[PDB]
Amino acid sequence: TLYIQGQDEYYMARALKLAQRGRFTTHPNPNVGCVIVKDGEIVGEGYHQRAGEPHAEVHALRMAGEKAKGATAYVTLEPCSDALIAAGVARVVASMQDPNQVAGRGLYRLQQAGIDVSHGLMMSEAEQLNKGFLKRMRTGFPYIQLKLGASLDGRTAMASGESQWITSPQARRDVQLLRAQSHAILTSSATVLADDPALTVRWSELDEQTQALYPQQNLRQPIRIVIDSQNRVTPVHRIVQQPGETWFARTQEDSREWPETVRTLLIPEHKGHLDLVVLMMQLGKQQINSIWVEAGPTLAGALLQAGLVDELIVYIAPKLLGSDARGLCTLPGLEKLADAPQFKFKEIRHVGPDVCLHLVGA
Amino acid sequence: TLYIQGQDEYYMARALKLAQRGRFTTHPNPNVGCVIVKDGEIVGEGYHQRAGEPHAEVHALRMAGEKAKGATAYVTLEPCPCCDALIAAGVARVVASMQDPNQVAGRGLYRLQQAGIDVSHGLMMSEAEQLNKGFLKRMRTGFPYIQLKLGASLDGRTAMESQWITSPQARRDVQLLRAQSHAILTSSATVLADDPALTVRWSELDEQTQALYPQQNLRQPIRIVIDSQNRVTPVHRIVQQPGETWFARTQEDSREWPETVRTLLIPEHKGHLDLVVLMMQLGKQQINSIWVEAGPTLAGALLQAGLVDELIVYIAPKLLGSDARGLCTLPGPQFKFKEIRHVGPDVCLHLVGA
Ligand SMILES: O=P(O)(O)OC[C@H]1O[C@@H](O)[C@H](O)[C@@H]1O
Repeated sequence: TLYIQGQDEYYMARALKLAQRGRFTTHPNPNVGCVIVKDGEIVGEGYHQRAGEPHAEVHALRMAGEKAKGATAYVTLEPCSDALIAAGVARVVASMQDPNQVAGRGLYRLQQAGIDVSHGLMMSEAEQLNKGFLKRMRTGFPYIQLKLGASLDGRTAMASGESQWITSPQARRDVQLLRAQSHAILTSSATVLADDPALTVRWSELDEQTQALYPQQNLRQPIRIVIDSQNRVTPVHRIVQQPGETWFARTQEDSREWPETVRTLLIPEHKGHLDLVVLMMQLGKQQINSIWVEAGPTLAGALLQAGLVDELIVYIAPKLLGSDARGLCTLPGLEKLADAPQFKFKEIRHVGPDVCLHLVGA
Repeated sequence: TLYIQGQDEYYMARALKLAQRGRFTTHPNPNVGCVIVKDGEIVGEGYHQRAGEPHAEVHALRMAGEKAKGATAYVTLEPCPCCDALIAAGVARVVASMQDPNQVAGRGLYRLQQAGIDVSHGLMMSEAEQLNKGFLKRMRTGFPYIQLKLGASLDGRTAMESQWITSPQARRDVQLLRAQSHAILTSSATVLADDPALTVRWSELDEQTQALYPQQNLRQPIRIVIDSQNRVTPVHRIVQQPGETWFARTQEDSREWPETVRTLLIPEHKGHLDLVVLMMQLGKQQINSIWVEAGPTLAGALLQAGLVDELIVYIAPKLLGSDARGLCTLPGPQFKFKEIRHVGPDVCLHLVGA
């Protein structure tokens, strides 16, 4: 009665924890956790590491071997569309049913062979495990995190230079970790021209996330997405010569030679500007789960007005900035924002000498 | 010692908790708490309520009467005439959290030691220190402790005027912070534009309501308004509230004002009213702590003058473009974070000088 329903919450939670372990390497695939239990003991465990790699269930099955037969297989996301049939499990508990609403019902496919199925357990948590992916699936759009670095009174970088203010070493290290689980990193050409950044993940800037999993060589570099209407960023720029891909969102094709890692996407304009909504969506088709935006004032405002921001992370430095510095703060152009997907605070924490304010449209 | 030390820490903590109790009514006097222990048991407690009323030690001593003979007194501040009370009561051992801020007057402990009383100081001073930031700073430097408050949207645009765009619970919070500050400083422009009352409304408190501060004990913080030119009128709401209002003037106003209005004459400095001298003058006037409700211009002035001890920043989850822009001026003092906390849908970030 209560014994089975209370013991489920132990093992499901264990499956969620394992799923979390692939969050850095898993794109465009979702995070899935699997735990197989036989009268009181975990006979098999597994989670999804990479896109080419085996699924979580496959891993746990290989581990469990013949011990899989008896009882319960705790999963995070409905399987299939196989193994658990031949494996011989009775009972599989899936945390959530699967987004894609058409062909997304092969949960019953297991009960077809008399398995005691069941879903919905700790779904709240399993949803939060795959925000990006689940949003790309349900809606057309990737999940967007806008990062801002401002001073006490809004304002950034002391000058207009569309460069991003990187508030502290601690703030940089914090962002690295947030970058590392993001599918892609987005920026504007104006930032690349002003900062010449690498926008990669340096492994050495991660903590005990370093061990828990994500060993050195497994390091996955998020896709680098750059907006420039005009093709102002030059192939000599640091960003394109980093390991991994870097995709330019161009108003028209470039004429030059770019390293093999570079790709281009063609995006129509909208009122003299490259259309961000079409872009976002085109990145959708491209299987992009989640974007981390390192933006100047202009880009950040455009995203907010275009209603494309899911959550914004604000790093505040303990400075008040001089006469009239830039920053999204107190600057004309942004008219109908008070009247557009407004946000609410989720978390606030110290980051070295800075504070980080998490908000989300909710 | 180990038990005695832990035992001391308990009683001092209590004396600190008691001192806090009069933090709303105590100005310009410090908050002070006293616990008197007679082999194991608290035989007298007291704290300071009001400038006119008795000291914490006296209150406690009257509750202890005869029981004070034997042993220990835990005081929040070096005591004191108020030093003859303890000797007369016949206590062995007193423990003060910190010595007198004034380093001319520090020998209050020597006085008791002479009567053969076992003295000691230092215990939980960090906390005593925090209990009286302003009074302590006024004794130390010539100056009051300035708390600058700012209210803004995410994009720093000015979003805090009681139909505030910020929030209810934020107003409730601000009211609490006003209620325990000695004075509220503002500028004419704020007074002219908003016509505020700059008072504490007892109805906007909470369990502080009980904590102490009954309705009639309500002490209205001193209202201080800057106007070089004498723009504010006797008919503005600010001057008709219960309590005093003080105009920082550059030259004497000629009008008839209520008995509760004073004016302080302040010299100029490069064609503006010299803020530093104002602060000094208020210091001499015994103002412990100024809670600033100003607009951008004044906020920038105080900052550039190096006069801001801490700042309390309220942010609302709004973003703006509603020609209500601004927050700070700064025709060019830098901070470090202390506490950050939620206040309903808003956050409030406390920062201090360094
Ligand atoms: O009228 P009360 O509620 O005292 O205060 C009005 C407020 O509105 C503004 O003018 C000031 O910043 C002040 O804090």
